[PDB]
Amino acid sequence: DEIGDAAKKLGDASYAFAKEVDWNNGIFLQAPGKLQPLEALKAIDKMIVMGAAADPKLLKAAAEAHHKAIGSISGPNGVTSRADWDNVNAALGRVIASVPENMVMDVYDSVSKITDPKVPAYMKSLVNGADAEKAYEGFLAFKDVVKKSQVTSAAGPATVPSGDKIGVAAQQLSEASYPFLKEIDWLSDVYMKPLPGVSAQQSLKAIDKMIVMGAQADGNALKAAAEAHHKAIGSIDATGVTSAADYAAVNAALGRVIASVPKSTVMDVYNAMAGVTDTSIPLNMFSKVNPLDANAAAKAFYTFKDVVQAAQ
Amino acid sequence: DEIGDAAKKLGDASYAFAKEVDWNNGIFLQAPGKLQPLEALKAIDKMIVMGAAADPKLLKAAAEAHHKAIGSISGPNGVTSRADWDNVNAALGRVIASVPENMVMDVYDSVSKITDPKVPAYMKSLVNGADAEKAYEGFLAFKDVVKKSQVTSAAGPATVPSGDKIGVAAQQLSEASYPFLKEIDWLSDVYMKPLPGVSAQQSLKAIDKMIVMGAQADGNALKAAAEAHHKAIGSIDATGVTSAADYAAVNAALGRVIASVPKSTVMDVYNAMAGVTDTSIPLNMFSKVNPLDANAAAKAFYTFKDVVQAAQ
Amino acid sequence: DEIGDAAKKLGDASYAFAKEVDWNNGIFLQAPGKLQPLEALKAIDKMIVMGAAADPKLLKAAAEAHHKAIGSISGPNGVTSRADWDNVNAALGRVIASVPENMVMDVYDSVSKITDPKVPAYMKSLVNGADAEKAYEGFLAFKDVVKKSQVTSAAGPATVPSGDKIGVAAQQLSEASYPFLKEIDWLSDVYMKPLPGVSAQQSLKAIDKMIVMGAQADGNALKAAAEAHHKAIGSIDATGVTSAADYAAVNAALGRVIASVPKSTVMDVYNAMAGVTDTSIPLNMFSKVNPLDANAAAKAFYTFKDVVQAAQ
Ligand SMILES: CCCCCCCCCCCCCCCCCC(=O)OC[C@H](CO[C@@H]1O[C@@H](CO[C@H]2O[C@@H](CO)[C@H](O)[C@H](O)[C@H]2O)[C@H](O)[C@H](O)[C@@H]1O)OC(=O)CCCCCCCCCCCCCCCCC
Ligand SMILES: CC(=O)O[C@H]1CC(C)(C)C(=C=C/C(C)=C/C=C/C=C/C=C(C)/C=C2C=C(/C=C/[C@@]34O[C@]3(C)C[C@@H](O)CC4(C)C)C(=O)O/2)[C@](C)(O)C1
Ligand SMILES: CC(=O)O[C@H]1CC(C)(C)C(=C=C/C(C)=C/C=C/C=C/C=C(C)/C=C2C=C(/C=C/[C@@]34O[C@]3(C)C[C@@H](O)CC4(C)C)C(=O)O/2)[C@](C)(O)C1
Ligand SMILES: CC(=O)O[C@H]1CC(C)(C)C(=C=C/C(C)=C/C=C/C=C/C=C(C)/C=C2C=C(/C=C/[C@@]34O[C@]3(C)C[C@@H](O)CC4(C)C)C(=O)O/2)[C@](C)(O)C1
Ligand SMILES: CC(=O)O[C@H]1CC(C)(C)C(=C=C/C(C)=C/C=C/C=C/C=C(C)/C=C2C=C(/C=C/[C@@]34O[C@]3(C)C[C@@H](O)CC4(C)C)C(=O)O/2)[C@](C)(O)C1
Ligand SMILES: CC(=O)O[C@H]1CC(C)(C)C(=C=C/C(C)=C/C=C/C=C/C=C(C)/C=C2C=C(/C=C/[C@@]34O[C@]3(C)C[C@@H](O)CC4(C)C)C(=O)O/2)[C@](C)(O)C1
Ligand SMILES: CC(=O)O[C@H]1CC(C)(C)C(=C=C/C(C)=C/C=C/C=C/C=C(C)/C=C2C=C(/C=C/[C@@]34O[C@]3(C)C[C@@H](O)CC4(C)C)C(=O)O/2)[C@](C)(O)C1
Ligand SMILES: CC(=O)O[C@H]1CC(C)(C)C(=C=C/C(C)=C/C=C/C=C/C=C(C)/C=C2C=C(/C=C/[C@@]34O[C@]3(C)C[C@@H](O)CC4(C)C)C(=O)O/2)[C@](C)(O)C1
Ligand SMILES: CC(=O)O[C@H]1CC(C)(C)C(=C=C/C(C)=C/C=C/C=C/C=C(C)/C=C2C=C(/C=C/[C@@]34O[C@]3(C)C[C@@H](O)CC4(C)C)C(=O)O/2)[C@](C)(O)C1
Ligand SMILES: CC(=O)O[C@H]1CC(C)(C)C(=C=C/C(C)=C/C=C/C=C/C=C(C)/C=C2C=C(/C=C/[C@@]34O[C@]3(C)C[C@@H](O)CC4(C)C)C(=O)O/2)[C@](C)(O)C1
Ligand SMILES: CC(=O)O[C@H]1CC(C)(C)C(=C=C/C(C)=C/C=C/C=C/C=C(C)/C=C2C=C(/C=C/[C@@]34O[C@]3(C)C[C@H](O)CC4(C)C)C(=O)O/2)[C@](C)(O)C1
Ligand SMILES: CC(=O)O[C@H]1CC(C)(C)C(=C=C/C(C)=C/C=C/C=C/C=C(C)/C=C2C=C(/C=C/[C@@]34O[C@]3(C)C[C@H](O)CC4(C)C)C(=O)O/2)[C@](C)(O)C1
Ligand SMILES: CC(=O)O[C@H]1CC(C)(C)C(=C=C/C(C)=C/C=C/C=C/C=C(C)/C=C2C=C(/C=C/[C@@]34O[C@]3(C)C[C@H](O)CC4(C)C)C(=O)O/2)[C@](C)(O)C1
Repeated sequence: DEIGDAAKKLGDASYAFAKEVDWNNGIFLQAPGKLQPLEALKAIDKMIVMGAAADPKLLKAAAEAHHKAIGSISGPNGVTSRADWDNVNAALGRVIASVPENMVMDVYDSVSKITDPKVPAYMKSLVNGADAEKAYEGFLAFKDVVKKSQVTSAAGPATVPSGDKIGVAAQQLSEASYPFLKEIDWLSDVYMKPLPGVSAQQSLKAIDKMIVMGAQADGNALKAAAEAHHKAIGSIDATGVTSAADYAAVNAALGRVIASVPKSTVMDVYNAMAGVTDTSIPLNMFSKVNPLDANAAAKAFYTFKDVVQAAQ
Repeated sequence: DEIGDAAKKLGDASYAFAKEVDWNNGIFLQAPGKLQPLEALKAIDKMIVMGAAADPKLLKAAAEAHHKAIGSISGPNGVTSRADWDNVNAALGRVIASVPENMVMDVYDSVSKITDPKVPAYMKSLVNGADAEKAYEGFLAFKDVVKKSQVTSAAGPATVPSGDKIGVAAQQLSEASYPFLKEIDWLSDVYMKPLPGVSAQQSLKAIDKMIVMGAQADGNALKAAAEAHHKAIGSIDATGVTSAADYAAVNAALGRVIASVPKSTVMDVYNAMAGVTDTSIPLNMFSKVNPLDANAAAKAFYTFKDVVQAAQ
Repeated sequence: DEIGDAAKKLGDASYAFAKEVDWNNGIFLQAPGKLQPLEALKAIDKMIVMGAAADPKLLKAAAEAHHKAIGSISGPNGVTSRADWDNVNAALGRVIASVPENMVMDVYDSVSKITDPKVPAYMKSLVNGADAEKAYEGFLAFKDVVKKSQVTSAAGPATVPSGDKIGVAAQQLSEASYPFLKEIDWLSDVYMKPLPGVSAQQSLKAIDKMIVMGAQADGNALKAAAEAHHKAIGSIDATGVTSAADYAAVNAALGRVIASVPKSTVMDVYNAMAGVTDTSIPLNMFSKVNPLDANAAAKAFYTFKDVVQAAQ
């Protein structure tokens, strides 16, 4: 199609730059400047809104394209093959076109607010400046093709079941774990501290399992889960804690997403994460909250998962 | 005997409830409500007094019964066999009967003071309520049989050697390590943070080695060590630190207990604990005190253990 | 030679004491009393000045003697063989004689200022007092022989290249990493907390690789690197941070030292250290500074090492 053909031209203009970027740099785990949790949450919210509006089949295709790309990484910089680079850009171009322009610009505007003005210059300083410029020009040409195919209105909200077994169980899980949820420091920078002894390539293989799971999940269930998070962000208090009702809706929605893929797909994610998560991490998190409430939340979770397991 | 026969009936009434309890829940490592170190210490003191008054042979028998019970654990809830459940209840019933009623009630009263009123309800909410009630009724019947065989007066204090080699060495160890003892935060909740990466079943196998060692130890030496701790609790200051003289008496008493079992029994405990203790734990403890005093205490300990080793 | 012959007599008088010292005691990692970072830095500075003035070939010989001595350690106290003890004392005696008396006394005076008056007594209390006294008398006799051979003037400063590839690269590394250097708490006691799960004998084998590397390094490059550190100490601010220019000079000097030994020698040090450094240590250090600046410093380092690698 058009976007696919345009992606090939984008590749001719940008692959040199892609080969120069040090993709294994740990700096990408950090905020693009000073961390501002609540301001960053507004940007995440715009992305969630956009994700919920995008075509589920195109999102699925874009996830598969990244899974394929991870398989061809090579060299010390961790760059994917030229064919995969084009495949990813085409798939993302299609996703962008499935959403109205204002949604895309909202993301750009909110991310700009939290990005330090010096970030682009520092990033360009690590590569060949001419190649970066050449890549950007390629991008400007590519976005015109995407724009021509872009829709003018957003698709409607997902269908949410009511009173299903998962929804009822999620209510019990939520009441039991809300005290624990309120104790977590949602505004801490600890979440961006790296995993001890794990390289970027090791982390990538674990993230790959999640990408694969997302590609397999029910598109509507995923869309509803994103919508539930957007609503939850609207009710947060000053410390970032959402309302008990919105928390319950988020848990029910996630339970339906889990039940939409086979058990083996979910276990692959768990096993991969268990391989990269130092045992001191769960302990460090546990030590910052009330130990009775953490155990109450955990017991409720192991009870809730039996209902999800039966539906799955 | 009577208690043995009554334990079998207690089992018919309570084993269903025992099978329902999730014994692997980590909540049991936590205080039954808000942690109140000094108030909890009063309850531990009542238990120590009771332990020192109990018949040493019956305490030994009850420890052996638990060691046997650990060997038959099965299922996801970690429940011991019906035969072992009865064996444990009978052995404990006999221990309770070897101590006067007021001592037993003192424990109950002091533990009630630190237990949150909502604890029993929360525990009952996780099992079949009817089965719990049935188990409690079984307990009320069982305690009447125990009461009929209960002594009316407490046995006398243990015999403590004087000026033996261990007692003299303990004096040197105590003088050398008291500065370190004073620096430890005895009122901290860090002691109840779980062992990183260790399941309840793994911890249980390590605790089993200690139970085995206790069953092998000299009953009089154990009794004297408990009495020494009761005295030490009497002289604590506002931060929970006992007097130097009481500390020395505790060290001498523990040294005698160690020398009452063969070296292999003590090494089995050490090796099992080494297997479940993350190397960051000793470091975390060390970092909270004066490093010179911790090394002075450690050097004194490695010197003291040579005297215990020779006596053993 | 004279010092060699005198070392043999020193050995007859001191080896008994050497066998009694518990060399595996972790107390030697701690300051000899209360930690006083800035006062201790003055003592290190005197040692640096002395090291830069000593004969490079004699320093190299003394390093080799320690490497040999590590190979003959035996027993629970970690004592080297009698032959190696003498070899070490002789080699050190020769180093001491290659430097003027005032430099040696300066070290003694500055170390005395930070050492608690009770340290010698505590150390003597752990060994046979008569043997310690006998060893000290042996030392007093030995130092007279060293004194007779001692030079009267210090050798001149090392020759430093200018505008070489390493020097230019060091400038870029220093500019990129200075913000990170300023954020580190140079006055913290964390640097003296032990390595989790690593015995003194395990640490010794890792330190052995560094001793071997130092013995292989270019004597002039080492001398220049020591001189660069002495200058750097002169420009520190109140928090212990040296000037940007002195920092750059230190980096260039160290880069030349690294390029003066083959790659395999440097990798042996890295592999040995990787074996004793818990993965939580780099994380703990990273969590105390700005994460963006740490990643910028790291990226700059991986770029700088390519220039060192080519020169090597
Ligand atoms: C644990 C939690 C998980 C984490 C959560 C997710 C993390 C979210 C944070 C992501 C951080 C993104 C930061 C990367 C910055 C890259 C933006 C870029 O370099 O920006 C470069 C631009 C270009 O600047 C240029 O500056 C000038 C130079 O161009 C000139 O030069 C020539 C080519 O060289 C051309 O011919 C051009 O026409 C000519 O004018 C011109 O004005 C250009 O038109 C242009 O404006 O800078 C600008 O716009 C201004 C800067 C804008 C700020 C960044 C927003 C834009 C892109 C990000 C939004 C997408 C969302 C990302 C996250 C979603 C997925 C994770
Ligand atoms: C550790 C490691 O190894 O990680 C490895 C992981 C991988 C995955 C293997 C890997 C890879 C590949 C990667 C990351 C590729 C990333 C590609 C990103 C493409 C992003 C695109 C196209 C974004 C857009 C946004 C658009 C917006 C367009 C508009 O808003 C514009 C402008 C103006 C509006 O008026 C109109 C508009 C039309 C609305 C556009 O049209 O397109 C790599 C490199 O190997 C690294
Ligand atoms: C198309 C699209 O865009 O997709 C995008 C969609 C998203 C959602 C945005 C996205 C994402 C993120 C994803 C998928 C997250 C996935 C999370 C999965 C979590 C799974 C968990 C917790 C699984 C487990 C399994 C466990 C098992 C525990 C036990 O067995 C144990 C050990 C021992 C037994 O004795 C008992 C037991 C208790 C039984 C456990 O306890 O937990 C992504 C990647 O961006 C892609
Ligand atoms: C900065 C900021 O303020 O952020 C704010 C952002 C928000 C969004 C507003 C906000 C919020 C709400 C949040 C985060 C809620 C998160 C909820 C997460 C729920 C996750 C769930 C249910 C995961 C699972 C995984 C499951 C796996 C089940 C199985 O694998 C198991 C075990 C065993 C297998 O044998 C069977 C199986 C079935 C395969 C399951 O059953 O369920 C908050 C708190 O306000 C913070
Ligand atoms: C992680 C894990 O797997 O852990 C596993 C570990 C094991 C060991 C294998 C295991 C097990 C077994 C367990 C815990 C059994 C516990 C049994 C406890 C029995 C307690 C008893 C009888 C207590 C009492 C107290 C009494 C008091 C009586 C009186 O005061 C009363 C009322 C009134 C006074 O007027 C008179 C009185 C007479 C003075 C009584 O008479 O009796 C299990 C379940 O498998 C879990
Ligand atoms: C009937 C009854 O009720 O019984 C009850 C009685 C109690 C008491 C209440 C009870 C209990 C608790 C018990 C038993 C506690 C037992 C504690 C044992 C501690 C043992 C220790 C520290 C052993 C060691 C061994 C070590 C060895 C170190 C070395 O070898 C090492 C590595 C390397 C060599 O080169 C040097 C070395 C230095 C030689 C070490 O350094 O330490 C229980 C369970 O409730 C039951
Ligand atoms: C909250 C509250 O306030 O709590 C307060 C409670 C108190 C009680 C009032 C209180 C107090 C005092 C306390 C805790 C004192 C604790 C003393 C513990 C002493 C432990 C000892 C000696 C253990 C051992 C183990 C030994 C093992 C020896 C061997 O294995 C070794 C190595 C090697 C083998 O080859 C040979 C061996 C021989 C087999 C040994 O030789 O000795 C305080 C501080 O006030 C706090
Ligand atoms: C964990 C472990 O196992 O570690 C193991 C590591 C090893 C290396 C294997 C090991 C070993 C060996 C060791 C440490 C040996 C150390 C020897 C130290 C010797 C130091 C010497 C001679 C120092 C001096 C200083 C002198 C100063 C002399 C003067 O100033 C004096 C007075 C007065 C002035 O007027 C004149 C003067 C002339 C200027 C002197 O003349 O001599 C061991 C023991 O096995 C432990
Ligand atoms: C005669 C005399 O007195 O000598 C005295 C002289 C001194 C100087 C005072 C002295 C001393 C101290 C000494 C020698 C210090 C030595 C320090 C050596 C540091 C070496 C380092 C950092 C080496 C590395 C190697 C690395 C490799 C990283 C990578 O390969 C990795 C993993 C993975 C690849 O994919 C990428 C990669 C990135 C390539 C790394 O990242 O770092 C001593 C002992 O007192 C003796
Ligand atoms: C208490 C107090 O205040 O202290 C004050 C003391 C001071 C001194 C005044 C002060 C200061 C300055 C300081 C500490 C600066 C320290 C700089 C250290 C630089 C170390 C460097 C360059 C090490 C290396 C190692 C290298 C290894 C390279 C390789 O192995 C690599 C990777 C991979 C192989 O394949 C190839 C290779 C080539 C073999 C290299 O390339 O470089 C400060 C800050 O003021 C604090
Ligand atoms: C159901 C579900 O799971 O959904 C999940 C799905 C996902 C995908 C996993 C997910 C996600 C992430 C999301 C949506 C990412 C969104 C990315 C959006 C990028 C937008 C970009 C780059 C927009 C712009 C706009 C630009 C404008 C540039 C110009 O106008 C400017 C200024 C000025 C000049 O005059 C002209 C110009 C030069 C043209 C441009 O430069 O770029 C999420 C949140 O997890 C939800
Ligand atoms: C030498 C040495 O090593 O000793 C060591 C030995 C050990 C064993 C390891 C050790 C230990 C722990 C110890 C001693 C545990 C003691 C447990 C005691 C439990 C006591 C209980 C349950 C008592 C009660 C009383 C109750 C009363 C109930 C009723 O009256 C009530 C309210 C009102 C109604 O009208 C009638 C009623 C319903 C009848 C009941 O409900 O329960 C220690 C401390 O380590 C020392
Ligand atoms: C190029 C490079 O890499 O260099 C590196 C090389 C090294 C070696 C690795 C290095 C290092 C460390 C250094 C230099 C160590 C220096 C040690 C010096 C020790 C000096 C001592 C013991 C001096 C004294 C003086 C004393 C005086 C005693 C007496 O006068 C007293 C009071 C009073 C009586 O009346 C007479 C008396 C009894 C006679 C004595 O008792 O002892 C460094 C810093 O890393 C740099």
